[PDB]
Amino acid sequence: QLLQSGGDSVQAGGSLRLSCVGSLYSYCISAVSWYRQAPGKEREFVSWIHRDGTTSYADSVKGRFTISQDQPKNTVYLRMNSLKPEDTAMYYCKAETLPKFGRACRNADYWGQGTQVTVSS
Repeated sequence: QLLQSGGDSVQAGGSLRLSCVGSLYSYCISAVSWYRQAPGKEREFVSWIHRDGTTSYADSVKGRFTISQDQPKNTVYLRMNSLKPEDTAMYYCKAETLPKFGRACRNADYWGQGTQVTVSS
C-alpha cells in the first residue's frame, strides 16, 4: 500500500512537496515514479527515481521539479517548485517491485490514491 500527502492550493510561482510513503520493503523496489492526471486529459509521466538514485523527468518539469528518496523512511518526495497553473492535477505515485530482490518481493506495481494540487494564477 502506498499513501500520499502534501496536496494544497497555491499561487503560481509557489512550491509544494508531495510525499509517497510505502508500506513495502524498500529492498523490493526497483523504482518509484510520479504521474499526474488532469480532468479531460490522459495521465502524464512526471518523474522517476531508481533504486540506485538515477532520476528522470518529463520535459514539462525537467530542471523545475526534483524527485528524491529516503529509503529508511520508505518515502519518495516530489519537490514541486516554480509551479504554474498548468501543473494543476491529481498526482499519483507508483512503486514497482521485482521478485529478484527477495522472497517476499512480487512482480507488481503499487499505486497511491491521488493527491490534488491546484495552482492559481
